[PDB]
Amino acid sequence: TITVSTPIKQIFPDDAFAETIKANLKKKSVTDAVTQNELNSIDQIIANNSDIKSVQGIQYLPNVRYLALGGNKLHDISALKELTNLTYLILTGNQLQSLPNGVFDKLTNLKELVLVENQLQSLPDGVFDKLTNLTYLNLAHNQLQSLPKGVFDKLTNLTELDLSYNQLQSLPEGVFDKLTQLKDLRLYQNQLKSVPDGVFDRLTSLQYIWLHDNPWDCTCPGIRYLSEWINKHSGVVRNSAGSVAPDSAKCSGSGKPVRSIIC
Ligand SMILES: [Mg+2]
Repeated sequence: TITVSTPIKQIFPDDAFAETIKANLKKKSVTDAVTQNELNSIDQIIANNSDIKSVQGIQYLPNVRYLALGGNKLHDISALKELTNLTYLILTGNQLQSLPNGVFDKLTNLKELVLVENQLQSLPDGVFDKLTNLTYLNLAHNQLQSLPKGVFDKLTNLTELDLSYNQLQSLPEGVFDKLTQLKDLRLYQNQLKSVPDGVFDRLTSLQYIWLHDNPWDCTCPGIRYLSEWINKHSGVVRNSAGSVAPDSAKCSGSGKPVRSIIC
C-alpha cells in the first residue's frame, strides 16, 4: 500500500498508464498526489491500444475486477500477481514471451483469461492450477510448441479453450480429461500429426471443435482413433467459415479426409 499521498506519475511511471489512472480517478493531472483510499476506488481499467510499456504501480489497485490491456507493448506482468479481485484479464496483442511460474496463483476469481497474439513459447507446469473459476482461456496466435502434462486439469469450469495458430507438435496424454464442461475447443492451424488415443473421450459437453490446418499423419494404425472419433461426432467439427465440416481434417500428403481412412 501507499502510506502517504504521492503523485500519480511517481506511482505509475509509464506516461500512458499514469494518464489512464488519472482519468479513472477523475483527477486533473498526473502530478496530482493520490492516497491509497483513492486507489481503492478503482474497479476496472480499460486501456486498450494505449502504447503502455509497463503497468508498474498496478499492484496498488487491490479492487480491480476487469482489466483490459489489449494492443499495448507489455513484456512483463509481474505486477499483476496481487490483484486478487480480478475476474477478467485481457492481454491480447502484447509481447509476453513467457509466464513466470506462479504469476496467476493468487488470481482465484478469474473467469476469462485472454492471452491471444502474444509470443508465448512454453508454459510452466501448473501455471493455471489456481484458476479454478476460469471459463474462457484463449491462447491463440502464440508460439506454443507443447503443453505441460496436466496443464488444464484444475480448470473443470472451462467452457471455451482456444489453442489455434500455435505450433503444437503433440498434445499430452489425458490433457483434456477433466474438461467435462468444455463446449468449444479450437486446435486449428497447429503442427499436430496426431492426438492421443481417447483424448476427446471425457468431453461430454463438447459442441464445436476445429481440427483443420494440421498436418495429420494418416499412417495406420495411428490414425484410427481420430478417424473413428470424427465419424462418430461429425456434426461437432467446424471449418474456418464456421460450417459443419468433418472432412476439414486432412491427411498431409494424400490430402484426403482423415475420416475416410479405415486402418
Ligand atoms: Mg461463459
